[PDB]
Amino acid sequence: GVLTESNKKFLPFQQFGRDIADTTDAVRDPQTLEILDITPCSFGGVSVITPGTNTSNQVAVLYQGVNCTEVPVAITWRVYSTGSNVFQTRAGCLIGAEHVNNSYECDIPIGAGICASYQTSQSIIAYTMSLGAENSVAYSNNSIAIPTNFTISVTTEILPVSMTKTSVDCTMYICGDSTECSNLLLQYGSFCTQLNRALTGIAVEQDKNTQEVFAQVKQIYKTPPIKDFGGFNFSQILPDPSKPSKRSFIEDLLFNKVTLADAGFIKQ
Amino acid sequence: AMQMAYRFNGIGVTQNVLYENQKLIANQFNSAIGKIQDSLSSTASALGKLQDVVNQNAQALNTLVKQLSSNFGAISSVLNDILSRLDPPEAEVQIDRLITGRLQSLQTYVTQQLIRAAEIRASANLAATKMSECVLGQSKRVDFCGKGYHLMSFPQSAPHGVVFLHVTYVPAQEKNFTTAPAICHDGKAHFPREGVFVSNGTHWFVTQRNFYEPQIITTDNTFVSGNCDVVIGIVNNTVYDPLQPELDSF
Amino acid sequence: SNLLLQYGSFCTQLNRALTGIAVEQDKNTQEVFAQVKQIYKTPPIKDFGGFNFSQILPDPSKPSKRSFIEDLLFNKVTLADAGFIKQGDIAARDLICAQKFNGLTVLPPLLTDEMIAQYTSALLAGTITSGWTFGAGAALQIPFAMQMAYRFNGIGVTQNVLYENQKLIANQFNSAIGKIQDSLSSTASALGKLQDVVNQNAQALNTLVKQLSSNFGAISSVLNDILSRLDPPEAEVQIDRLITGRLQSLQTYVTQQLIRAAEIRASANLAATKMSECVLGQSKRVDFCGKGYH
Ligand SMILES: *[C@@H]1O[C@H](CO)[C@@H](O[C@@H]2O[C@H](CO)[C@@H](O[C@H]3O[C@H](CO)[C@@H](O)[C@H](O)[C@@H]3O)[C@H](O)[C@H]2NC(C)=O)[C@H](O)[C@H]1NC(C)=O
Ligand SMILES: *[C@@H]1O[C@H](CO)[C@@H](O[C@@H]2O[C@H](CO)[C@@H](O[C@H]3O[C@H](CO)[C@@H](O)[C@H](O)[C@@H]3O)[C@H](O)[C@H]2NC(C)=O)[C@H](O)[C@H]1NC(C)=O
Ligand SMILES: *[C@@H]1O[C@H](CO[C@@H]2O[C@@H](C)[C@@H](O)[C@@H](O)[C@@H]2O)[C@@H](O[C@@H]2O[C@H](CO)[C@@H](O)[C@H](O)[C@H]2NC(C)=O)[C@H](O)[C@H]1NC(C)=O
Ligand SMILES: *[C@@H]1O[C@H](CO)[C@@H](O[C@@H]2O[C@H](CO)[C@@H](O)[C@H](O)[C@H]2NC(C)=O)[C@H](O)[C@H]1NC(C)=O
Ligand SMILES: *[C@@H]1O[C@H](CO)[C@@H](O[C@@H]2O[C@H](CO)[C@@H](O)[C@H](O)[C@H]2NC(C)=O)[C@H](O)[C@H]1NC(C)=O
Ligand SMILES: *[C@@H]1O[C@H](CO)[C@@H](O[C@@H]2O[C@H](CO)[C@@H](O)[C@H](O)[C@H]2NC(C)=O)[C@H](O)[C@H]1NC(C)=O
Ligand SMILES: *[C@@H]1O[C@H](CO)[C@@H](O[C@@H]2O[C@H](CO)[C@@H](O)[C@H](O)[C@H]2NC(C)=O)[C@H](O)[C@H]1NC(C)=O
Ligand SMILES: *[C@@H]1O[C@H](CO)[C@@H](O)[C@H](O)[C@H]1NC(C)=O
Ligand SMILES: *[C@@H]1O[C@H](CO)[C@@H](O)[C@H](O)[C@H]1NC(C)=O
Ligand SMILES: *[C@@H]1O[C@H](CO)[C@@H](O)[C@H](O)[C@H]1NC(C)=O
Ligand SMILES: *[C@@H]1O[C@H](CO)[C@@H](O)[C@H](O)[C@H]1NC(C)=O
Repeated sequence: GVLTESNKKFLPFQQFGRDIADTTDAVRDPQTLEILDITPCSFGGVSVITPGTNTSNQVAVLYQGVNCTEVPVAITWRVYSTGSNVFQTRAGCLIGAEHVNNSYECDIPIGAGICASYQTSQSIIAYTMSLGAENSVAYSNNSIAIPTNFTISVTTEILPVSMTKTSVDCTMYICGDSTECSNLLLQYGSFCTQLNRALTGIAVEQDKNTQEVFAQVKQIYKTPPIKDFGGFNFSQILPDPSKPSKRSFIEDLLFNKVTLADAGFIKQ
Repeated sequence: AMQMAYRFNGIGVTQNVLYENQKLIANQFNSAIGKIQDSLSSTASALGKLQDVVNQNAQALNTLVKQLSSNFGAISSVLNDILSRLDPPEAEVQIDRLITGRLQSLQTYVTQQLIRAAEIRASANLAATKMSECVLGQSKRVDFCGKGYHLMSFPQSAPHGVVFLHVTYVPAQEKNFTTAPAICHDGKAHFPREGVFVSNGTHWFVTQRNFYEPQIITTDNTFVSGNCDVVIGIVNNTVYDPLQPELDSF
Repeated sequence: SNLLLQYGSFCTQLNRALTGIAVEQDKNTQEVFAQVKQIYKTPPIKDFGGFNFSQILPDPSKPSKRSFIEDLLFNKVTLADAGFIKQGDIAARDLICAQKFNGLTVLPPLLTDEMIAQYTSALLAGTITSGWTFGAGAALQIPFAMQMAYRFNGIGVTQNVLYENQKLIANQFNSAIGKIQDSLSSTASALGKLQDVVNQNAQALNTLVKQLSSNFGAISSVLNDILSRLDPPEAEVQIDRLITGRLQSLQTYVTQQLIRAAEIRASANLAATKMSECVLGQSKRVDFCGKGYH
């Protein structure tokens, strides 16, 4: 830590001052009876603000909870600390991003109302994001606005219903194929039974979730062979009988869009 | 068509609007459906919720697997290697260290899965409520079944999830009008039975609140209550009783 | 650190969990408040048919455009730390100096209180100037008397009742707003639902910090003195005891924080639903938007 002059008061021959976390906060010099307060030297997290790698390799770094005055103190890498790019934010001091006065809709959230984005040659800007367009509704005590037309707007809403059923064997996961370890683990009472009960409850609850969401009709209605629905066209959402799966065009699109390139089903 | 007229009456728009703009509404709905299919095909990040759920489950499982390769303070992370190198009375310490580490990993994984399952159960309860109140009905709740005045909804199956196509009625082309709370005809106050009084500059009409369909002010469009001097903002205008010219011709 | 390395990925697991909590906090705030993409503004002339919104409309006198009631609430609740980076709570203002030094910090919200107040101002101005139409599409202006008449027809009362009793209803509304202001200024625990959240977070952090003073079986509770007093080969076990105790402390704290964040997310979903159904429209659900006919 760092040592500094202290405005504290001590006993005639007191020694030091501890704090809440059982860490010494101040100390009296043994040689000369002078008191120093111990403040740990600067530390904090590091966040790297970047666009996509294909977009650019330029990055900006945010030293969280830190004014950049201790960046010259430790002046591992030090490439971007040349200066003229230092910006002070309430989320820490930002290095490598230009500050601009105007406002835009947020692209990369930094904190305390500051966002970063890649704009025009090309550089990373840091701005106080705008909450939205201004608007003064023409209110009057005798004026009204009435729609003379309309639009029919369809919007999507994706909701997760269930998740993957996983059941584990506690003993096998811990030390499968080990009699000595099986006997030793048996001394821990019923922990594996508790874990298996919890995971089985989750697995059954997944089926309950799916049933509650979907099985709300006891009769499987089907549309008539004549699609005379007043001109409305439901082909994209009605099932397509040609495919082996009796699901619609949009359903195929969704099932193809959801990718499991991670270890989800690759470990099948 | 009659179902959609029922929905229009549900949102406060007279069914004559649908019966006169059926072709336009069908075209708009078909265009919206095509736009949805294009967006779902070309977005590549639309199913973010389901993708995140799958990624979280996979990441938790891989973390649980990788925890099998940690010493947890023991001589080695391989139980067979520990057993071969050490005789059982001293090997029990290493085996117990591994047992504690692996059991702690299992407990952490199970607690995380319980919390995530609670989250998924909340989302599934929301999805069931949305199914019941949008697919099986017409919800008056604002922003529940999409933005705008909800009309009807379509469910679509998704991997470990559900997709709702919320069809809504959005007012589009506004126009300014001069309005009054009531009308003075013969010392009486006429309030709109179902609609709003609007002036196009020189004449006073009665219009439904959600669509400009001006109509002449009559005794059918309005009800009488009180006198003129009490209502703040009342205006003088003629209220035409259809029975009076009929008995004039009589 | 080397001794902790053999425990695997526990620290990165806890860091991921806490970061997820922190990001979903911003998600909750954005979901509740940023429900309008258009920042409406009240007209300079406040001719709202006798209704008085001055105590809920923003105050340009204050540097932050907060209403009188919003300022009352902010004075009422004494937060712990507002993300102020260290260059009557009586606990947190010194539990942000050493607590920060304990290798655990507090992040600032992405939306500043001024931005939250701007969302609130836009929502309230759009409401009082356009009824419920700004939540279904463009803001359609309408006199507030006629908007309230539409609300009366919604609750099943003829609009002639409002047009006959406009002065009385406006006076009652202003009196009720004044009563709310006086109750907020005089009360002690009306914002207890937020005070408990702040106190729970403070207690969790206090317990987590105080767990650094426990030996957990080691000779001392201070890592530096253990290392400076004993050689590595025998200090291994003392460091291991301290590591095990402090990892259990972090696991407990993070699990409690995850459960509490789930509770807060449920509350924020309820708040967003209440905003959508009560502020952006008129709700027929009984006792949802208050006691009575909404
Ligand atoms: C406000 O709405 C008024 C009613 O819709 C409208 O008055 C109407 O004006 C039109 C002319 O644009 C008249 O149409 C008639 O014009 C001639 C002369 O009267 C006739 O020979 C034709 O056959 C044709 O029917 C309407 O008669 C008249 N409405 C009434 C009830 O007399 C105003 O012009 C509108 N004003 C604005 C500013 O929009
Ligand atoms: C709506 O119609 C009302 C009734 O027709 C009308 O009230 C009438 O107002 C006029 C003048 O504004 C009065 O005429 C006389 O008023 C005073 C008497 O107080 C005389 O000194 C004047 O010289 C003038 O001759 C009518 O007496 C009065 N009618 C009634 C029943 O009180 C409203 O003014 C009309 N409002 C609008 C906006 O058109
Ligand atoms: C409805 O009217 C508002 C404003 O009221 C009118 O404004 C005058 C110009 C005149 O037309 C009078 O009849 C009214 O007093 C319109 O809002 C205006 O929009 C324009 C952009 O097109 C903007 O430049 C103005 O500043 C706005 N007015 C105010 C007071 O802010 C609105 O566009 C009108 N709606 C329609 C559908 O025409
Ligand atoms: C109401 O809006 C619809 C579309 O929003 C209008 O229909 C369009 O009309 C133009 C010509 O004015 C055509 O070029 C478009 O192809 C039409 N679109 C569709 C989807 O049919 C309609 O004219 C508007 N009606 C009024 C009275 O404003
Ligand atoms: C409903 O929409 C579908 C599109 O999904 C229409 O099918 C298209 O029809 C046109 C003209 O007949 C063809 O050129 C396309 O190749 C078809 N595409 C597909 C995917 O089938 C269908 O015709 C529409 N229904 C009606 C009654 O017009
Ligand atoms: C709305 O209410 C506020 C607060 O009650 C009113 O502000 C008062 O105005 C009077 C007249 O200038 C002052 O004497 C009071 O001191 C004000 N009170 C406060 C708390 O500042 C305001 O006037 C009301 N609006 C209208 C249109 O009357
Ligand atoms: C980061 O460090 C700088 C430099 O020490 C701080 O700037 C000082 O701020 C105080 C606050 O009023 C001024 O009185 C000093 O004159 C400033 N310069 C100095 C001390 O050299 C800055 O405040 C620090 N960051 C934060 C967030 O406090
Ligand atoms: C020890 O140091 C202090 C100040 O540095 C001095 O006053 C004192 O005389 C020293 N002790 C002896 C025994 O000289
Ligand atoms: C970056 O964008 C280009 C085209 O804009 C695309 O071809 C490339 O695949 C993108 N990078 C990645 C990693 O997908
Ligand atoms: C931003 O504004 C500040 C003062 O508001 C000014 O000193 C500075 O030069 C401005 N910078 C740019 C790039 O506009
Ligand atoms: C509407 O407000 C204006 C303010 O310019 C006022 O002159 C007029 O009398 C008011 N009308 C009503 C009906 O309140």
